[PDB]
Amino acid sequence: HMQLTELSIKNQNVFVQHYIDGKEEMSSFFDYSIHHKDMWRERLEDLSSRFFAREELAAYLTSYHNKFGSSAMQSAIEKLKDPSSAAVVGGQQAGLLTGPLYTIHKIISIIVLAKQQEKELQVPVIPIFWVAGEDHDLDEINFVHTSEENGPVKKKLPQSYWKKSSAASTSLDQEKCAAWIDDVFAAFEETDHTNTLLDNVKRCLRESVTFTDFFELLIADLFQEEGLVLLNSGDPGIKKLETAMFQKILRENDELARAVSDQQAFMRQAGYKPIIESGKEQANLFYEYEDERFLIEKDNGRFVIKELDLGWTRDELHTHMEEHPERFSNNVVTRPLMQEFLIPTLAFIAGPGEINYWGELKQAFAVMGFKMPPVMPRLNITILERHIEKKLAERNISLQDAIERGTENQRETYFERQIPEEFTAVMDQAKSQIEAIHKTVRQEALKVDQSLEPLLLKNAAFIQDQLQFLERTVMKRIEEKEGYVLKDYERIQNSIKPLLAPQERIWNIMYYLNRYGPKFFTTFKNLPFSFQNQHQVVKL
Amino acid sequence: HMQLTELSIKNQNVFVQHYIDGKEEMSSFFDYSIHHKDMWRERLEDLSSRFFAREELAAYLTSYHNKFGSSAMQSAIEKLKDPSSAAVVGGQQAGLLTGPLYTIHKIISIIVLAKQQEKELQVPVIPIFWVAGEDHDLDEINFVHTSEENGPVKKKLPQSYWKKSSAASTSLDQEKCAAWIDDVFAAFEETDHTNTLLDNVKRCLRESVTFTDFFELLIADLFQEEGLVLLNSGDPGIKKLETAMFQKILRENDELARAVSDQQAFMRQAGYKPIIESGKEQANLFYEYEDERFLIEKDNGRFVIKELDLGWTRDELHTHMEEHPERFSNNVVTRPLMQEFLIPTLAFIAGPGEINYWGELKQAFAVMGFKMPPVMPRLNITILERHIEKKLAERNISLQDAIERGTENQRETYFERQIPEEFTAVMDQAKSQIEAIHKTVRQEALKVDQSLEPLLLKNAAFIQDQLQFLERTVMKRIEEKEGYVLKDYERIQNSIKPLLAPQERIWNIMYYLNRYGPKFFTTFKNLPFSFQNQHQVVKL
Ligand SMILES: Nc1ncnc2c1ncn2[C@@H]1O[C@H](COP(=O)(O)OP(=O)(O)O)[C@@H](O)[C@H]1O
Ligand SMILES: Nc1ncnc2c1ncn2[C@@H]1O[C@H](COP(=O)(O)OP(=O)(O)O)[C@@H](O)[C@H]1O
Repeated sequence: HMQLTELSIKNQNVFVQHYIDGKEEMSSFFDYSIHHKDMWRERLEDLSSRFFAREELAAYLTSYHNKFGSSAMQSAIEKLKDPSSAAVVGGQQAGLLTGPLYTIHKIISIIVLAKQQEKELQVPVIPIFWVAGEDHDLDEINFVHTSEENGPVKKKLPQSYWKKSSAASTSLDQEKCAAWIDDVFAAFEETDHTNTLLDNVKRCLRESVTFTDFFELLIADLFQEEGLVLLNSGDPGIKKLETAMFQKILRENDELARAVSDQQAFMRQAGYKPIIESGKEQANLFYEYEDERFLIEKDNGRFVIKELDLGWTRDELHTHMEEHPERFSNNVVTRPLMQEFLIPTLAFIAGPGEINYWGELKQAFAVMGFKMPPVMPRLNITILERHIEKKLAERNISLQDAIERGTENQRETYFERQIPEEFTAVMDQAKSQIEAIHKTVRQEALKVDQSLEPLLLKNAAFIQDQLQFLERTVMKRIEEKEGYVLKDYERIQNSIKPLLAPQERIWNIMYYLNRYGPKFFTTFKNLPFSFQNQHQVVKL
Repeated sequence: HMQLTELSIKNQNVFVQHYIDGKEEMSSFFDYSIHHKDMWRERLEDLSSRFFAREELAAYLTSYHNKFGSSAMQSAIEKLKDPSSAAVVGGQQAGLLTGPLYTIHKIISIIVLAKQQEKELQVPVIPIFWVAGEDHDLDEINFVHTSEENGPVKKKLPQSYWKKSSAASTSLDQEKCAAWIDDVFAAFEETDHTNTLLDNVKRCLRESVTFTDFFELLIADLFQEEGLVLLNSGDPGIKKLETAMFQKILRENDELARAVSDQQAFMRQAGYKPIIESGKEQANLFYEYEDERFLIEKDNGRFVIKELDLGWTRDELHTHMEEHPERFSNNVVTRPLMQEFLIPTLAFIAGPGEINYWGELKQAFAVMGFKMPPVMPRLNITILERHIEKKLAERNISLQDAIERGTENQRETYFERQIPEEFTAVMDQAKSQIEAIHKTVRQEALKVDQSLEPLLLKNAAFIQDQLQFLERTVMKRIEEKEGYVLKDYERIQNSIKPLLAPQERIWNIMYYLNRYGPKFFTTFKNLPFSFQNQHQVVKL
């Protein structure tokens, strides 16, 4: 049976660790403390004073979700009409094949938190996944890692984009994407699960047009049972509902840019590293023209797009937003403000990057007139396959050590212990003694002609090169002799900390579905995860 | 002034040395002793019982020599009609430009001996040079040595021969031979003598048709004053006079071949090395057909030419000799017998090869019914140029040592004395100590994997190669540093014992005429040489 364990592992980002630890200084960066049990009721009471267009949102969502044919999704959306309901929201880009595992872990986080709070608070709490379909960074979503001879390599979908178009409006080349899927799967070991899985994934592709369509369909197959609601930020249909918040962003635009710059300075001053790159020429909105996305920038009280020589006064842009809301979209700064406008948010589920940059946005929320919602760290998970757990034990490596720093230093220690002790010492001594002997010869030779010196020093270096080559040869032979053990260090790392990054950032769910099957995933989803800020280890 | 000195130098051929020393056993190999003063009168008395066709020979020679326009040659030939006269004879091949210096030394020997005996005996004694014009070995005569960067090199006349024709009947390509002469002279330093000499040599060429014509003309220019008589064995004109001796060779042919084979065995048995290659199938005559020369061989009492499918009975060949004597010619074995038939010979002047092979012919002479004439060693000469004598002194080499063995061993000793003593010892020690150190490393490496051994032994040998290359480099630098001295050892050898052979075998008179002029040659000819069997050194 599958087992859940925990480990206490520090985040390498000191801001995120301080947040997780509940430092007093975090009230300068966040509006709700996740460290007191009664915060959730307080959050609900704060939400009861806000106005949402719940019927309109629910009708849009209902209409959007008719493509999935899921009574569970529809029953979730129906709960949004109850004025006491709220949602747990988190989001990701629309990675091909669902992208990195942290996308799955995030969705699990949303669903688990929403269920736990529905039970504790006794109001409906809906799990919403925010598909970042407005985003035009297709290089972030157009590949998965595959495992090759030297380790993980990006396998990119072979399709180029002329237009800088959003994920939600970029079409997939059906034939190229099907071939790519075959190429990803061809790297796996074939199992009893392979054909059915590959058929299901290809079915989802042929029912898609865009990157977001395909992502949604896979996610619905995986989670519709749990009643997960999908909100695609790049769907033209949602834009009408966003009009007044685009207009609010416009009206408070100068105050917003000030709020970002001041918070970022404060963060830098407190000892931390802001990551949002958005100066005071930025309106923090994008405009779509001819299927492409352009930055809106500021020029002495006006709004401009420099690449298209377009501009607007504030009043002209306000009217333009009313008439054509579908042309507008948010950036990193404004997306969270739009989320909070649209959705009655009990909690936002955040990864470590998002925790850092949400701390940059505290004053931004205030400029828009509402609190930052509570920010709950998503679950951080490592899947420990049984053959990897066996190898950790065989190589005398502690699980926590592997998760924190991989296996490279351990491997290097093992290899060195295979070099006989007396080799190193005699090799060191030989280099030095041979050079001393050679020097005595050069001393005699030089009495013939001082102009020999360069040639004599070349000769000495050539001999030392031979000795180095000898040493390199003996090391290569040890590498060969010990190759089966040494490869096990590499296998452990490849699984747990590929490229010295966390498993959940590098790998993807398809490997695991292919190897372990649907019953694995069902069990995995339903494990008793908890939000105590501990690293979760799922032992297969 | 030019000075004559002597040195006592042993011949490397023990037979020739024993002859020169007057060993008792030499009466098995020769008919007259050159070691008793009264032999010359005895020889004259033996000749007074022989019949020669002196008027016929003198008329032929007179007619032949009209091309030279020399009253001195003609006055010499006139002496042959005196029934008391005799000749000193010696011979050589018709080398281009007069061939090796020993050709000049031989002619000097003939002229000096003839003059000395004319004075002592008070009968006319004529100097005759036997031009070996019948010989078809053009590769022996179609070049001279020239001095190039690595020492003496043969410079061959660029002309090929289809026909295996005699020197006396082979035409020179006028244009190719003039070019070749220019190329030989171009290697000399130009002097005040050059143009006149080159003009004289080219004049002789344009007055020649054949190899023998050119040789004779040069020799006449050099010696006609002394009344040297030229007998060209390959002139058709002389053949009629030879008829009866061709016929005698025929009649006694079986006895001749037996005489050669028995003497050769005896010589081998006495401890010496016969050099004539002529078995019992050999008639020891050649036949000329269509300008080419063919061996006459024997086949069960008949005479055959195998290559032309021609044969004769003895009686048929006898008649053929009478009708066509011009078609016949002698080989190494029969030439001396023909010489003795034709010319009343007081003495034969011989080089060291000829002394050896004349010893093979003692019984051959007897089969023909006459004694072998006295064999006088020709003068062996070294010309010592003043700059070479200076260099011998500077390099601490004794003249005799240089003449006996060149300068190579001395040069090698000088060079070694320039290698510091402590270099050799430290280089030797280093090779050994480095290999001992490297071995200790290989001993440690091999504990990893025994299959490394070849690679480890390769590594060790590569290092030892570096040390050898170091040593070779230091030696090359010493060679450069000492290059002016070392080159002087080489210069001395190049002059005195080029290619470790005697000067007189390798070099040629033109270099000396070009450098030193006609006055040099006049003086050289007239030096007081003596026949005491000592090496003659002519100091310029
Ligand atoms: N695509 C993948 N996603 C996640 N983990 C992987 C993937 N491929 C391999 N692994 C893990 O990494 C380990 C080492 O993989 P690898 O070196 O490719 O091959 P193997 O272990 O089969 O020789 C695997 O045993 C597995 O646990
Ligand atoms: N063609 C030659 N015949 C005879 N002796 C020669 C000839 N050429 C050179 N020599 C002799 O050999 C010596 C060495 O000659 P070589 O090395 O050619 O040139 P050099 O001495 O002029 O540098 C000369 O100095 C001379 O005494």
